[PDB]
Amino acid sequence: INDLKLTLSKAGQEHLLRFWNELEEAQQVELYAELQAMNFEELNFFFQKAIEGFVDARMEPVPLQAWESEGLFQISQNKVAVLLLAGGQGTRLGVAYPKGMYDVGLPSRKTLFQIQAERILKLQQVAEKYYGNKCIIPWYIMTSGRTMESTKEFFTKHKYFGLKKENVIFFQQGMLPAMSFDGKIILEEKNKVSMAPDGNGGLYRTLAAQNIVEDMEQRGIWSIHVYCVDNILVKVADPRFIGFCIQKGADCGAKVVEKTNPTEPVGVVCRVDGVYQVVEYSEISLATAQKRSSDGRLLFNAGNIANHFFTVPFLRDVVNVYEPQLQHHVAQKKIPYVQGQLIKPDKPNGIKMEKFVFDIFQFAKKFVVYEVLREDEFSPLKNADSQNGKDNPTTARHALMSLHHCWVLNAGGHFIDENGSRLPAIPRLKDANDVPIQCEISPLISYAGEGLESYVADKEFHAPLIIDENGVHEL
Amino acid sequence: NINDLKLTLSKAGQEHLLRFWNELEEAQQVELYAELQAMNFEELNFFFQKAIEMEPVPRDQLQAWESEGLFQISQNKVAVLLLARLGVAYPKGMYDVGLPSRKTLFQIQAERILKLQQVAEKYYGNKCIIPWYIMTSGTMESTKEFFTKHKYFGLKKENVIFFQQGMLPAMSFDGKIILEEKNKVSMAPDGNGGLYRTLAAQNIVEDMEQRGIWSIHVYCVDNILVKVADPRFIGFCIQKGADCGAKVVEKTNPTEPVGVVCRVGVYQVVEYSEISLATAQKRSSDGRLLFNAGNIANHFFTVPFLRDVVNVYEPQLQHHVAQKKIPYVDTQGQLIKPDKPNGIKMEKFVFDIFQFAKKFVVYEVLREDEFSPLKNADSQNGKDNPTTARHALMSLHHCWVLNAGGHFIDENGSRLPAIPRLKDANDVPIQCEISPLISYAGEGLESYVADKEFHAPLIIDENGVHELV
Ligand SMILES: CC(=O)N[C@H]1[C@@H](OP(=O)(O)OP(=O)(O)OC[C@H]2O[C@@H](n3ccc(=O)[nH]c3=O)[C@H](O)[C@@H]2O)O[C@H](CO)[C@H](O)[C@H]1O
Ligand SMILES: CC(=O)N[C@H]1[C@@H](OP(=O)(O)OP(=O)(O)OC[C@H]2O[C@@H](n3ccc(=O)[nH]c3=O)[C@H](O)[C@@H]2O)O[C@H](CO)[C@H](O)[C@H]1O
Repeated sequence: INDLKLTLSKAGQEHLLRFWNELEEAQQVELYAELQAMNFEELNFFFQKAIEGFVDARMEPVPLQAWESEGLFQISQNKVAVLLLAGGQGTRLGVAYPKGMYDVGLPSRKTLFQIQAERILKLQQVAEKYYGNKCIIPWYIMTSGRTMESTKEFFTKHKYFGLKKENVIFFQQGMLPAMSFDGKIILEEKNKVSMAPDGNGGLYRTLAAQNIVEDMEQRGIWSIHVYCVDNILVKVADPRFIGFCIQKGADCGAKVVEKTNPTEPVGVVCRVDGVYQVVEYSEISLATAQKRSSDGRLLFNAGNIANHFFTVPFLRDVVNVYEPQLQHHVAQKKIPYVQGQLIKPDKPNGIKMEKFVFDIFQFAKKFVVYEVLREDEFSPLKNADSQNGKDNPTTARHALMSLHHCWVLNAGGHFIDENGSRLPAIPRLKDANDVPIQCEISPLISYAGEGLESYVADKEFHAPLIIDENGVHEL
Repeated sequence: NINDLKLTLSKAGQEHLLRFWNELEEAQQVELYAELQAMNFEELNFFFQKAIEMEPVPRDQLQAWESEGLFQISQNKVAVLLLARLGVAYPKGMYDVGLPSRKTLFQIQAERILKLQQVAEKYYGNKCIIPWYIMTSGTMESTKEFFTKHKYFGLKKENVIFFQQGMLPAMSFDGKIILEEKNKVSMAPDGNGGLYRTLAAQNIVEDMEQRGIWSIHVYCVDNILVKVADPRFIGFCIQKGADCGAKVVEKTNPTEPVGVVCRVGVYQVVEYSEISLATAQKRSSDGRLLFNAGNIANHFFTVPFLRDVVNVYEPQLQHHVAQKKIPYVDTQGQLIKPDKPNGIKMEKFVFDIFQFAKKFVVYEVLREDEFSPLKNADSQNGKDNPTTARHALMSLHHCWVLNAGGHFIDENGSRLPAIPRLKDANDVPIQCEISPLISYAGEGLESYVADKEFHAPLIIDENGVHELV
């Protein structure tokens, strides 16, 4: 401990040992492990530059077959990977397990992870169909908190959903200590430093420290599709988006949906002082949020759907060179703490340092924006049911089923009531007993509405209707 | 009831099984009746009619393999499956070879399992479990009794899974089922290859899947040196991506009774009793035996492979036959111990599944560290007996002490050679025994022995180091 004491004294963090004599050896060793693992010199520096750092006026608006084929070709060449921002405990949904494990009550009861996995396997199959060889889209999954072990167990239980273990790469995001307004690391307990994830922009520090870009390079990957786990409609490894970005020579790309409600909680892609960035929804004034352009659309209408494209060379530069130049954002927090007694604070007593995944768009030499349709591509799981009526399991399950219902109609199929009366595209729900059409199509059958003609063309179905690898089921 | 059974028996040419029915007490009749009704005589005849009717294996990372095996164990992804002449009627697991500790083979195995759980916890930081599947035969109740009395040697009841393999009737050379007693069919276990059928029948692979098991280490009960759930073997098999693996030692004596791993363009073991002397003696240009990969009855199976075995491969396994001297009751009602073999037992062999492996690997180990089987009673042929078994274990642990920096001394305090000369017929080899709870394979001995010296017998256990006096 005299080497540790010295390290702590040099950094001005020697209060971290103040309960040492009150701990049993079991507990002392876990503190020791925690402290020995930290870079106190670096942390003081991060704090100092974060505090030094501690918008609307400078914001300005953002003014196909070949794409899909290009994307499928890149997939077929083993040149595409995906990187999943898997998040931490699903505390915003009222659960401790990560969001990828959430079951929104689809007819199949499939989790978000399973749907995403089946989308990946599907594209591998489609590419093999068009270009003739077996191909691989590796799946890099960044977990946070300490959800990694349970995520691995979940995947193993499900046999990686038909993917191969060797092509799913789990890695866990680092944590930073909470700091007081004086820059002192806060003990949560006598034997425990208070620690927290450093935001999804902690991705970059984590890729660097764990040599993840080097694995992509070894595999020969060129394009990375970064996406958020919470969106049930997400077009994982979307070949149209990948082809778009490849043909534009993008180093970085972002998908957006049209924001139509001023107070929708989406970051807006815009230019600030000439450069591309996402301005977070909690940063803009209501005046900026509500500004309309002459067509009547919102001026800032490019809503960030957390779906990005990076080339591997750009990611390498971000990880090795750029992100280290960015200072952390300060967020004040109520941090539970221990002289002698365990206290829960009624007001913020400390700072969490964080970065966001979109903070490095500013470094892109060729940034591009790809607009998509909300109903086909963006239905996020953000909230518990009944919290605010939006972005919850009910809206998520209904968005997917609505989408699949539309696929069936567009492929020439029809839904009928119990008398064989064909239902409208938009049915009237008038009695307490009426429910929307329940339709669920596995990604193994259809990625984006293609390939349904043998299943549904010129046929009538009574919902609920499930289409999957075992056929067509009317429940 | 009886006139119907008789017709069933008559159709199968087995009606002699009722020979003594007119002399049996009522309760005796009920028991024989229940035995016979459960048998499928058509199938048995079919088994009997079929049953009665090579290329060499082309020949450091040890720590990396061990670490991977420990990681599998730490994730609860490893289980072991125990396959369970000495002149005793009780199962071999209960045999006491006369170690200083007097521990039975079962106890030594149990403590190896407990040890690895602890070692994997030390390595990776979480508590973990290695389920122990124990395949018995119709040994089952005695084995369970024994374990319960010893409180599972410190393991949890719920992680020791006893299951009973099938039995087959002994049959004459003419395919007639043999009566052991006037009201009892002579039954024997169907070979250690009976594992696969039993797995399918009792949904054991479902159980492995439910538990989250990925790798099974299958091993023979009789080897006092057996590295139960050996993390090196498991790790090797994991890194090679094998579905199936077999541990071997180098066979150097042509007539050693070990099966030999070979290719027959697929992997097999050819049992020692099926090889010609010519094949057994053949030597390659380096002077080693051409067929030198001796099967030590230690196998690796992935659970997906066992799933494929249960789903697809298990039905194609063949019965081996062996001529046996089967105790019987003659046509005069006399109990006879036959002067000449009088029938056959049909048996499957556990290694016959290797022909279905797509990624089969062989892992060579050192005999002195890993293989000292208990096959024979002490006087019978000078080999593979309680004496050799006990001395092999004590020699190993002696080597562990020296390798860890300790020394043995004589009664005057003088250092003994690694290989001392025996002085007279009353002299003894160094006696040393180290509990598996202290050391699984020679690790963790520094604090006990490094730069210390010991007068044998030396025991090291959870109560420390003991010079016996
Ligand atoms: C910083 C960020 O990403 N902002 C994006 C976000 O905002 P939004 O503020 O809604 O993001 P969340 O609140 O969904 O995510 C922030 C981070 O919080 C963590 N977390 C969140 C919920 C939870 O139950 N557990 C948990 O650990 C995750 O690490 C996650 O990556 O998604 C939207 C699209 O839907 C926006 O348009 C984006 O600008
Ligand atoms: C078929 C077999 O494995 N042969 C092996 C065997 O022969 P070996 O002829 O000496 O012995 P066995 O076939 O009896 O097999 C030994 C193991 O199988 C178990 N058992 C046996 C019969 C049964 O119906 N059920 C059952 O579980 C025994 O309890 C024991 O644990 O061990 C040697 C190594 O020492 C050989 O190199 C092997 O080729």
